[PDB]
Amino acid sequence: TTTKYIFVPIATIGCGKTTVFNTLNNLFPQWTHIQNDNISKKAKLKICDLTLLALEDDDQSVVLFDRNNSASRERRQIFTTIDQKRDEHLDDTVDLKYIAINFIPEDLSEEELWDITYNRVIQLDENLVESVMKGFIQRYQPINTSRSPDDQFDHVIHLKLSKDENSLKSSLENVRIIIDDLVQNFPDLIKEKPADELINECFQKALDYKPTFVKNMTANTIKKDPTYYGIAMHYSSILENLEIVSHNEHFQNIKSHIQTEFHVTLGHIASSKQDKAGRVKWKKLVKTLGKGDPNKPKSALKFFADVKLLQIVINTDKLACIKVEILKIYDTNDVLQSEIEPINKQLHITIGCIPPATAVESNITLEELYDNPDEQELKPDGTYKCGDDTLHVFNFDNPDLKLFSQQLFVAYQ
Ligand SMILES: Nc1nc2c(ncn2[C@@H]2O[C@H](COP(=O)(O)OP(=O)(O)O)[C@@H](O)[C@H]2O)c(=O)[nH]1
Ligand SMILES: [Mg+2]
Repeated sequence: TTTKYIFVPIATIGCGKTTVFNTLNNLFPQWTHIQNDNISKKAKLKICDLTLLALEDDDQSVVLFDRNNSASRERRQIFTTIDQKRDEHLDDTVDLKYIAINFIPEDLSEEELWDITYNRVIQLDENLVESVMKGFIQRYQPINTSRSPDDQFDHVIHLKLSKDENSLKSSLENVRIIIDDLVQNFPDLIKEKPADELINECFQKALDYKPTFVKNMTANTIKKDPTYYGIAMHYSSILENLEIVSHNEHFQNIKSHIQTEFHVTLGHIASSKQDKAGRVKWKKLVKTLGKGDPNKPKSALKFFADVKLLQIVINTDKLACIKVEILKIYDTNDVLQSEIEPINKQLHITIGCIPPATAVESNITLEELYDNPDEQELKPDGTYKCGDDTLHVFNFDNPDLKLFSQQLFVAYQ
C-alpha cells in the first residue's frame, strides 16, 4: 500500500538546504517543499502541521522539510510531534519514512564549516548574520544513528560540503547523490533517473532564485517610538505657586513626595491605544514633533509653549496636580504651530504622589472631577466626592499665572 516520505535536513545555515530542495522540486513538482523560514513565528499551523497537511491527499508522497534541525532535540521534536498528530491526517496503514539528509560531513572542521557557509551567505546586512549563524553552529549536534532520536530515521543520505570555486558545485553533486540514492533504494519515488542536462538546468534555476534567510537574520529594526511628549515647566515657578496649599492639612501628606521636575504631558504612547482619536493625535505629535535623539531619556525639542495655571486639585492621600491650559505653542522663530493637539483632555502638572498612587492617576483625578461634558467650567474651591476619592480644589487668586516660553521635550523611557 501507500508510502509517504519526509526528507529531513541536519544542517546549519547556508549549507545549501533550500538550493538542493529547490532543485529537486524543479525536477519533481509533485513533491512539496515547506520552508520554515517562510512560516511566521506566530503561525497557528507550524511546519509539522503543514507537513501532515501536505501528505493527506494520495498524490502527495513527499515533503521536503526545509529546516536546519541543528540540535538533536529538534529531530526528536519532529518524531514526537508527527507521531501525535499523524492519525488525524493519515490512514493507520501508511508509512511515513523519514529520510535524514546530512549536510555536514562528520569530519568537517568547525572552522571550515564556518568559512564555507558564512562566505556563501555573503556575496545590506553585515554582522547580524554572524551571531545568528554562530547560534546554529553553537547548538549543532551531528547525526548519531546509534541512539535516539536519530536512530528513528529510516535512511540517511550523506552530502558533501566544500569550497567549490574550481569544481562542480557541492549542491549539484548533492542533488546527484540524492537522486542516485532514491533510484537505488526507493524506485517508487524515482522510476528512472532524469537526464543530466535537465538536472543541471533545474539546478541552475535553483542556484539563481532569490535566497531566503531565517527571520532573525532578516530581522528588521524597531524604529522606536518615544514614550511621551511634554512641556518642561520652570521648576521655581511651579514651586512658588504651591503656597496656596502649603498650609492646607490635606497637602501635608504630599509635601515629602513633591517631584524634582515638573512637566505638562502633551501625549503618552499608551493613549495611542484607547481611541482612534488617541492613535491619530499620537501620530500627529510624532510627525510634527519629531523623534528626538533616542539614546537619552529626555531630549529638548525646538518648540515652546505659554501655559496658564488654573487650579490645584488634591486627591486625598493619593496625589496633587495643577490643572492648566496651553495658551499657545510656537517654534524657535515664534510662528504658531496650530497642528499640535494634546491628547489628554484635562491638561495637568502632577505635583507629587503618595507612592501607592502614580502620576498617571492625575488624569483620572481631573476626569472624574470634570466628568460632565456640558459642565467643564472651573469648579469653585471646596471638597468634591468623586467615585471613592475625596478631592479638594484650590483656585488661584491671580487670573494671570502665565508661564512663557516653556520648552517642549521628548521622552524615551
Ligand atoms: N559556492 C556554492 N554556493 C552555493 C551552493 N549551493 C547554494 N549556494 C549558495 O549559498 C547560499 C545559501 O544557500 P541556501 O540553499 O539558501 O542555504 P540554506 O540556508 O541551507 O537554505 C545561496 O546564495 C546559494 O546560491 C554550492 O553548491 N556552492
Ligand atoms: Mg534556506
